[PDB]
Amino acid sequence: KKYIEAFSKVDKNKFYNIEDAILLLKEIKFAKFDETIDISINLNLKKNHTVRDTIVLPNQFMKPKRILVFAKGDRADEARAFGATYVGDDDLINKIKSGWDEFDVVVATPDMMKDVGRLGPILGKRGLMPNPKTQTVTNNLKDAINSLKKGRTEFRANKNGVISFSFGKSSMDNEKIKENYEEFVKEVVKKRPSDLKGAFIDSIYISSTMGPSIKVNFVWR
RNA sequence: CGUGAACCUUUACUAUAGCUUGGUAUUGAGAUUUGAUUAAAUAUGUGUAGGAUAGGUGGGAGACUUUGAAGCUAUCUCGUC
Repeated sequence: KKYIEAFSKVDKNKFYNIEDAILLLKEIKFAKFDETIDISINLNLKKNHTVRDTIVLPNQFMKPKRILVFAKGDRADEARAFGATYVGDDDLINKIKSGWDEFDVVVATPDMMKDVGRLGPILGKRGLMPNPKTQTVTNNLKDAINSLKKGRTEFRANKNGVISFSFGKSSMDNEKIKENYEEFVKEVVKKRPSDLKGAFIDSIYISSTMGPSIKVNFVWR
């Protein structure tokens, strides 16, 4: 009923901008609970091309994430000073192997990767193993913690050239949602492979928790 | 003997008349059908264990609810029945 009404109130042939689409979604928002609005981008993706990056959203609208630190020497103390939700050691590795999963993400130092290697069979189930590609493993443990606090998220491209990121929540302001979407679009464009000629992104739409997806006018300036 | 002729031969080289096949112009109206592609409608997707038909992605814990709920029955498309 509510979904039918929202679908009726959404126009598929209309090309509304980001703010207009956010306003329409908020008006058609029949989900009583605060809903995180996602963005689906169906762009030109190459067969052998991999699309993956990480971007810190301009506003932190996601719930707190348990940031764990795995480092030796002064690395654990530095993470604790930066505000690590959990600071661990080989004892932390043993706790994880026992089932220590009260945190949302795990970051490790280059040395702590020696113990984190045993975390492949444990962390690899959820994909939380430390890595340098996503900034989880690096010399800036404080930088990774700050990005996680700001709401850094990893974007990936599907096998059909599609991606589905989170731009915030319905309760978040229209300006905040627009800023997050613009930052994500700019990051995607900058990651757009130069080996492809034309439009890197074909279409972009925004869908709420239950609201029908609305495709915005894809204009790059 | 001459980087000379002529005619003749052929699975020597390169062309060509003739013959042949397709497109197009002369050259129109119809109908049926096999397609392909364009989108849109719409369904469909069962390793294993597992509550069971778990295709994938992410948002994702509330949503739907006389605009006919649970869910009874008949029946249809798929069925790995």
